[PDB]
Amino acid sequence: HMLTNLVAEPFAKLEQDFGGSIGVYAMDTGSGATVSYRAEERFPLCSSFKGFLAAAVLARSQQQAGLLDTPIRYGKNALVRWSPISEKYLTTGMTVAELSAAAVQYSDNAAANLLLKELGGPAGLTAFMRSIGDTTFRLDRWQLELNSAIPGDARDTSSPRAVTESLQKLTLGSALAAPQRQQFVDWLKGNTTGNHRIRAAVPADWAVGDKTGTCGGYGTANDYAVVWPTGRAPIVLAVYTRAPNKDDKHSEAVIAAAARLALEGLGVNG
Ligand SMILES: *C(=O)[C@@H](NC(=O)/C(=N\OC(C)(C)C(=O)O)c1csc(N)n1)[C@@H]1N=C(C(=O)O)C(=C)CS1
Repeated sequence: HMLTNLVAEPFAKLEQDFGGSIGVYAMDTGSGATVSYRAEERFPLCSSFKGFLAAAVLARSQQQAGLLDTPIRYGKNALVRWSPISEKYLTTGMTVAELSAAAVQYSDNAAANLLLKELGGPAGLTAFMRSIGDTTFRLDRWQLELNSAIPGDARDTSSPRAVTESLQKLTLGSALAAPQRQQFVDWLKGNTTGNHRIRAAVPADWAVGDKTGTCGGYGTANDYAVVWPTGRAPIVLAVYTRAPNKDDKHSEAVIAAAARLALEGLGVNG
């Protein structure tokens, strides 16, 4: 508690203007200071599970030296809405590493479900998260079908705090071996779907990797990121939103604004 929320920030006004709930956890890995707002509430993961899926694949590759270069062939029935990379390789196959990069960097939906199969499904990914000490994360459903994200349903959710803690362990801590850690970081750094979220609060001359999520309905979208400000220790943060009513819109601008407040609360000049 000592170093949590040392400086107050107007998260409540931001979420009231948004018309929903915003969950934020941000960690200065140098000092241990944190910013925390609704940080232990559950929010839908949406596609943000895919970053952790790629990390689980990398963890497995530490024991399975051939995993990343394994070719995966798939049928047209594997292609679902928003599969921008895997649809181009339907007739050729893609490697596990390519599927991982597509899932992380284009939020390719078909690629994510193919990788989930390789890991033993939602319970297998959940097991990986338990293995790094995350007792909050839960993935419950396969990801071919357009799973609902309705309020109060704990399936396919985590908390901003657990997301941030797990992301820190995987990108900066010891949960992955060094080569795999850097590959996870590199995939996050190459993400193309987050330019209007946490990255919009981060100066262009700082390195940043992120993974986004967006669900249809209920104002539900999110982003998590590792940020390397120059000359100081990295920051790890997660911003999740939801809203009470089916037709409520999500907002990328609200995510960016919450990230700005988190950085300001940590005293990070940006
Ligand atoms: C992951 O979040 C993916 N999201 C989706 O497939 C869902 N909806 O997509 C949009 C475009 C928001 C829709 O209106 O259908 C979805 C998943 S579970 C649920 N109830 N809806 C992909 N990832 C991203 C991202 O931000 O990374 C998107 C922008 C949408 S596709």
